[PDB]
Amino acid sequence: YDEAITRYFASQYVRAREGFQASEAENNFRLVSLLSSPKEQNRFGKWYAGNNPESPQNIYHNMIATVTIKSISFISKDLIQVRYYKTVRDFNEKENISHWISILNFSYVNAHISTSDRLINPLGFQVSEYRSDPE
Amino acid sequence: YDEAITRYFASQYVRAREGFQASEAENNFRLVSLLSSPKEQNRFGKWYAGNNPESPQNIYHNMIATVTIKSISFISKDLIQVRYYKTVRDFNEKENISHWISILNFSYVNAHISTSDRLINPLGFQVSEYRSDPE
Repeated sequence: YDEAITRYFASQYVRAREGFQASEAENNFRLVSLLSSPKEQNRFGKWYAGNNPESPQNIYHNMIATVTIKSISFISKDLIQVRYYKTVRDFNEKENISHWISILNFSYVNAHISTSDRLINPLGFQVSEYRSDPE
Repeated sequence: YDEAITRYFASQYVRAREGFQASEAENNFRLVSLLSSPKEQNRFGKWYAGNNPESPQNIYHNMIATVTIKSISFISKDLIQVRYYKTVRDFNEKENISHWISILNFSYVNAHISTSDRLINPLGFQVSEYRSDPE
């Protein structure tokens, strides 16, 4: 497929995985899950679990964390680098900005997707490996 | 382009235009604007304006309005029908569900889109005419 559409989905994936807002948690969780390989769905879920203090649910509890994409680059046929910053805002007036870099192992799979799951993952974008580190 | 990607964007457009949540207003407004022809951007803006009591800002002030897509159908090469329901929830515990049908006149345009506007409208999806009516 096009590079623009792959960038489109890599951006989305990183925003949904690394951002957080209570109102959008169920949608973001489901978006990330649908764009993840079964093995990756599982790591993501253990990480997002409410009992993990490093879950976005917890570290951004009562906060809003927005991801701004800086750049997206292909290191390889199936390897994307996404540089971004998180802007985090509390119940008060206080912004902390921090910079991060994510690596996605990805591909597209012709599989079965229900008519409605295709309104989220129309092309079978699948992230098989993922990592986020600060800069 | 694919039907799945066109459905993908028609769904998105209708969710962003007909839904409402304060936290996501700026993003939704910008998404709808970017996927609209200049003439349609303008009608949408006069409609969304804070002084219009029929703006989503006002009719769903302090509420959350979520769009669930029922179906998407092509009536023609450039004419989509999107049937959906709005579920509206107040500060209390009270849900009103209502059913609606939207008509989109659409196309794709090879134009200039900045690298970052392409993380929202990667393919130049443009809605030239639009209307939403109850069922």
